[PDB]
Amino acid sequence: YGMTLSKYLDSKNTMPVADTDWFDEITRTGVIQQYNLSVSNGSEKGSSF
Amino acid sequence: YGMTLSKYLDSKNTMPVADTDWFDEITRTGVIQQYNLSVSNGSEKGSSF
Repeated sequence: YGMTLSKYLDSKNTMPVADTDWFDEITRTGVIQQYNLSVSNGSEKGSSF
Repeated sequence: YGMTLSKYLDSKNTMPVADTDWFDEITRTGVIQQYNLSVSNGSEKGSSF
């Protein structure tokens, strides 16, 4: 019918009761960056990159 | 006038008497080697080495 929860998980009240969503807590919006420069040259006698 | 040397430096004869030339003993004829190849190219548009 009904359900009550204590406010602290220990007698000495060092640890409050939560409704923590742990996966939300350990995840985040990631950020990716990427840059690349490339340059090349072609002679009859050689080539370089 | 004259001078005699024992044959071992210790009573128990574990260490013979020598006339060691120590600098000759720790030195040697050294050997040096050296090789180098290099290559280069020149275009109106670039250059490489």
